[PDB]
Amino acid sequence: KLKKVLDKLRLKRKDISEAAETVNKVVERLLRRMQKRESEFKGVEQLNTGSYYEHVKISAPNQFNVMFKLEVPRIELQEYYETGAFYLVKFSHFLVLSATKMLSKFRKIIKEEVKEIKDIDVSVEKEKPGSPAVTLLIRNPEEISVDIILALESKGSWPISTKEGLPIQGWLGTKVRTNLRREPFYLVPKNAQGETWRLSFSHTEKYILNNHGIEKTCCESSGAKCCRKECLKLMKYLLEQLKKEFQELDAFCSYHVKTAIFHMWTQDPQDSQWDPRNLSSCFDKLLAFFLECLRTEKLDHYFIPKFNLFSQELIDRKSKEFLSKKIEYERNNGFPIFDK
Amino acid sequence: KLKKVLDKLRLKRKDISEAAETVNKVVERLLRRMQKRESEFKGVEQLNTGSYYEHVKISAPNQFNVMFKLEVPRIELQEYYETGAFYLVKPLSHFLEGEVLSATKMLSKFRKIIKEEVKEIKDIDVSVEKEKPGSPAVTLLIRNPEEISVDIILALESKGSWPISTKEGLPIQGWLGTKVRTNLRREPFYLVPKNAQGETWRLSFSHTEKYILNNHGIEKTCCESSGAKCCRKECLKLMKYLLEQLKKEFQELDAFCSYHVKTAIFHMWTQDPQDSQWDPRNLSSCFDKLLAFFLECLRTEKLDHYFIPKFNLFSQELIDRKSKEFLSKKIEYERNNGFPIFDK
DNA sequence: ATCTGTACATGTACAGAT
DNA sequence: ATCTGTACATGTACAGAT
DNA sequence: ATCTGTACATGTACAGAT
DNA sequence: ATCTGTACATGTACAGAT
Ligand SMILES: Nc1nc2c(ncn2[C@@H]2O[C@H](COP(=O)(O)OP(=O)(O)OP(=O)(O)O)[C@@H](O)[C@H]2OP(=O)(O)OC[C@H]2O[C@@H](n3cnc4c(N)ncnc43)[C@H](O)[C@@H]2O)c(=O)[nH]1
Ligand SMILES: Nc1nc2c(ncn2[C@@H]2O[C@H](COP(=O)(O)OP(=O)(O)OP(=O)(O)O)[C@@H](O)[C@H]2OP(=O)(O)OC[C@H]2O[C@@H](n3cnc4c(N)ncnc43)[C@H](O)[C@@H]2O)c(=O)[nH]1
Ligand SMILES: [Mn+2]
Ligand SMILES: [Mn+2]
Ligand SMILES: [Zn+2]
Ligand SMILES: [Zn+2]
Repeated sequence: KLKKVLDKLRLKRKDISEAAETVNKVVERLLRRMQKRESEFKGVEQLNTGSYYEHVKISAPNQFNVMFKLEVPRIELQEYYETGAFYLVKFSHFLVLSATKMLSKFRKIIKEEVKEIKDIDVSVEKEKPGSPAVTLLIRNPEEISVDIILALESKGSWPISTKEGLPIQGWLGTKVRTNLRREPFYLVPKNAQGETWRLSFSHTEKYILNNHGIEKTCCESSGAKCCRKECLKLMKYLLEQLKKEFQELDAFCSYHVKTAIFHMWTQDPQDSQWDPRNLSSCFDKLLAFFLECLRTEKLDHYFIPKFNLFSQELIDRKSKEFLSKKIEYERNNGFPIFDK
Repeated sequence: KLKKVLDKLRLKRKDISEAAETVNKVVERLLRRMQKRESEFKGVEQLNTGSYYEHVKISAPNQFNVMFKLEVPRIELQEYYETGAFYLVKPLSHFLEGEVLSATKMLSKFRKIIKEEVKEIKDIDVSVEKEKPGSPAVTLLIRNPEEISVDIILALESKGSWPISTKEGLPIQGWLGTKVRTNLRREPFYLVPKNAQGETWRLSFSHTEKYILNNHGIEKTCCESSGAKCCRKECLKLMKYLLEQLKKEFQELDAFCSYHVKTAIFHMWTQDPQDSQWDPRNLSSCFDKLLAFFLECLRTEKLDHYFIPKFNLFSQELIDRKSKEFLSKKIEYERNNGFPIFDK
């Protein structure tokens, strides 16, 4: 049933190999150019993030997220109008440290370097306003897009917006939380305007995805398999499928599904609440949770509790009612959309 | 019953504070002296180990273990006659016998230095205990107002893969897991100057044992503020106390030490990995099953090093059958007569 | 003026004290 | 149940070195 | 400051056992 | 149909060399 769906979604070893080899070529070349050229980004380091590197990528290895992170000295942040997630930055050519001005130069560089690649078919997608990414389109023989995300790395204690965030205490525990919060935090040039950066915990999300159990042995070779990741895949696929069919759902993205499942994993911390034999119940309880988020217009950022991704501002009630009717439908008709 | 015993064993905060303040003073002073620009041990670093820093020290804060670890570059190791635990090693250049780095020569110089430095401390009453042959420690006796001993253990740090003797060691896969194991085995390993002759060093995983003690659960929340308390450490304390009590009364038990009880409990924690097999409401069963395990080790003359499987701490060399029979009858007795020795 | 090994500043888990 | 001392990990300030 | 080598976790593909 | 065991593939951390 849903086992058969996960079979469909499962990536092919062959395709992983071919995608990776090409992506790594282009990324390595870009990374060397930021260093080898005596550029503004000299110290930059590679941090692979998102679904491919979390092993929750579905259908195809056709989308990759890579952070080019740059350790900067001390930087006083100032919260930008109480959102919790957006800040200005303060204290070489990009002055306040402007996101746009810095992203632009980052982009100019990438575009130059891509233009001198004749070993593989790779263009740079037109820029999306207030996206932090520079997006590459590889044609390979098949379509693969890579988001290259500039990131400022800060070693200070995390912002206060995140104090009550990351509520993993009853699940992954207090030591894990304290350790995670000793890791640096990241700022990416996603604008809200043009000088605003945004907090990133892609590194933390990646740790969580690969260390998701209350038992240390969850999903290891001498432990028991859970169905936590499988539920994430199924949920993402339901959203992808709906999204490709209904333009009404443009406001929604997979980060919403990811955020909600982090909350469900917190609410139901036991590995035995995610037994593979109960995949149907688990997926269903996840759907029930997501619908409650829509109904109540409430889905708090997992790291920044005061930041509501389902506020009226970001997403219209109509959009939410629309998605609810569509989820309710698929749920009460045996998920016919999984058959396209 | 055993709850009341653990109450007795529990350290006083007041005593911890007074012990710690003095110990830290002496250790800091020693550590700074080793940094002397002309010291063979320049770049030595401090690593606190053993029961006090594992929170399984019982009765009093009267014994502390500290490693002074020194990173050395590449060093070929040669296993010393298939023991698994002992090896030869290959400015620092003044303790070398041809290719070989001498334990005793290096320990001696380490000791000469410590003794000098302690003799210039008039702040507090501290002497250096007579040397015990084939101990890696330089042992300080602080009189404070009360008796506290500190073992300062010289250690060579290597960052290479651990020795093969340890490949099948540390069988935590069903308990703490494969990631924890892989990570732990990326940590450096240590060599201390315990001889078996005079140039032989011995493997140390005191750092690893410390991690395990403080991260002892299958659940990440074991013993945390939003988790469930187990009785794993409490069992360790009770077992150590049974041995300490017997040891101080019967000279026949000189061959035995607390490392034996620690090693056995690591095995029990592996055999019974679930936190629910160490529920506080089952402290009696848990302690008893640990005793039953230890008795089987004695009767069959077998207690494998947890990190070095081929190294039997209860071989018929090292420990006489007599010693083992003697300890067995004593444990069996205490067990079947309500632990009267807990009342002394 | 610039760089740095040492010490301090900060934060929290663990466990004893209350 | 709440409060508090120690240990330990990480970040940063700076007198002494360069 | 950069690269390779090693080890093993997380995957997938497929056959034989259940 | 599902589980187990092996092979084959990629990602990632860290050490030692350069
Ligand atoms: N990562 C991330 N995404 C979002 C955040 N808020 C909103 N989003 C949007 O959700 C999707 C997620 O795409 P993805 O990151 O590739 O997702 P996964 O890899 O987990 O899963 P899969 O690829 O669906 O299988 C996307 O539409 C996001 O839109 P934008 O915000 O425009 O992101 C574009 C681009 O920028 C990256 N990015 C945005 N914000 C980021 C932060 N804070 N850190 C790191 N990268 C970030 C994004 O990865 C994408 O490449 C959100 O907070 N985080
Ligand atoms: N640590 C350790 N000890 C031993 C090993 N084999 C045998 N032993 C002997 O067991 C006891 C343990 O004393 P401890 O280290 O203080 O124990 P705890 O702190 O866990 O418990 P508590 O203090 O009883 O509450 C001791 O008699 C050991 O005797 P020796 O082997 O002669 O050493 C005495 C001295 O040397 C230290 N030491 C020995 N080997 C060491 C290694 N490999 N690393 C670090 N220190 C080592 C010992 O700590 C003590 O100070 C064994 O493998 N490990
Ligand atoms: Mn992605
Ligand atoms: Mn000790
Ligand atoms: Zn799992
Ligand atoms: Zn516990």
